[PDB]
Amino acid sequence: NLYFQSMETLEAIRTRRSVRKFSDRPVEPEKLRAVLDAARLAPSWANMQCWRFVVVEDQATKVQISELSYVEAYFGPKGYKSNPAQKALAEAPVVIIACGEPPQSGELRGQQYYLTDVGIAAQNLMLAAHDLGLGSVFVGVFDEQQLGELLGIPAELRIVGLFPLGYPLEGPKAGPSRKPLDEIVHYGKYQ
Amino acid sequence: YFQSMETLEAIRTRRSVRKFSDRPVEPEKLRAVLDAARLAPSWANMQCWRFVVVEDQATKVQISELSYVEAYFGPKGYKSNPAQKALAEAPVVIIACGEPPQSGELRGQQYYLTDVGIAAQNLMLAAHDLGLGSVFVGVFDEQQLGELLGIPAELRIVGLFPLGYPLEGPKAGPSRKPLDEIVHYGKYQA
Ligand SMILES: Cc1cc2nc3c(=O)[nH]c(=O)nc-3n(C[C@H](O)[C@H](O)[C@H](O)COP(=O)(O)O)c2cc1C
Ligand SMILES: Cc1cc2nc3c(=O)[nH]c(=O)nc-3n(C[C@H](O)[C@H](O)[C@H](O)COP(=O)(O)O)c2cc1C
Repeated sequence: NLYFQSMETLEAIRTRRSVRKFSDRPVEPEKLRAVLDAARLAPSWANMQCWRFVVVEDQATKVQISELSYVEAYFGPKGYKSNPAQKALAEAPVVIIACGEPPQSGELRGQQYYLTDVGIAAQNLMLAAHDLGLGSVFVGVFDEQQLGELLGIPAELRIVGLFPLGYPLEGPKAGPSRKPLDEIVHYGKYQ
Repeated sequence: YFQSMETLEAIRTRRSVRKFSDRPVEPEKLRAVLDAARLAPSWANMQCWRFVVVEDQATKVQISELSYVEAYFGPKGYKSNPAQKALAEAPVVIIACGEPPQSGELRGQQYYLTDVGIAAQNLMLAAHDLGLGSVFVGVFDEQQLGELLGIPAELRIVGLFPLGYPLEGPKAGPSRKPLDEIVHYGKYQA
């Protein structure tokens, strides 16, 4: 169809969900290019565009990636005792590996803005995917050392997120909650 | 009231806006911009971001004055801060903060920065969609800004966002690298 699932911007922002169950239906090359181009058009620190995307479609490689995305029992990061998106990395027809080059973005106040820049691009990627009737999910749980070795990624590049990309197998699950605007927004100075 | 846009078109045409009129921002539009940010995905849905909304003129002027680039050892890519005046000019400044321990801290990476980036992009896309302009400002004296606004030191300030109606018609943005420069297909050989 290419255009049937098109949405108004605010509607796409509202209805976008993390998708973790994918059909094996292939992703049209046109849609993949559009999703990646959306990432390309993100703003970045001084327009340095420090993001780099490795796009994997090979089945054997995707299984190997999925096997590097388990949580180490009891040594998991905050909030993931397991990785609900682990199977998605094998099952989705495409996996986009989003990387950043740290010295190619702001490094001040002990903050490394390549992480911010990749976040911005990732959100363009995920909104564009959703706009085109695809699903995706940001995967932050992965063994970076082993994944870098598997993929042969240049040493200077830091891996930030993995993105399964494909057609959702099922309809929109009523996702997790959000905090009320009153909890996350404060008006004026604070005393 | 806004000229609605298809998602991909908003993504493509959103620009950093640094020149603003004094036209008031409808409270409904401000709410919608903040709601867009609220709806962003985050590490384990932790929603570590916090936003401070400043409208007071004197306070915005003071924020602007803390957003200079230092003479030497200034941040990479900014020999000056083209958005500095926008902070005083815009009707609204949104200060985006995050809590480092409320997001991923692993591999020496602090995902609060990623989470705030994701939310900021929702904010900027929604603003543009609604006929407003914004720009992500990363240059600021954090200690002084936190003191000015009463942000507890345990919250880190990540970005400042002037928000208002663009003074001028849409401008051409700077370049982007061609897609082949930022995308590689398949694993690497050797
Ligand atoms: C993390 C981050 C920090 C930024 N900091 C500043 C800043 O301090 N001053 C400024 O004028 N622009 C800033 N920008 C805006 C970029 O310069 C702008 O996004 C880039 O040149 C691309 O232009 P566009 O947004 O019009 O596409 C920042 C953007 C990002 C993503
Ligand atoms: C930086 C980041 C890392 C994430 N990592 C994972 C992950 O490793 N595994 C997973 O299943 N989901 C992951 N997610 C998805 C979040 O769990 C999800 O965005 C959140 O629960 C909100 O749900 P929604 O995206 O459907 O609105 C991640 C999201 C972000 C922003």
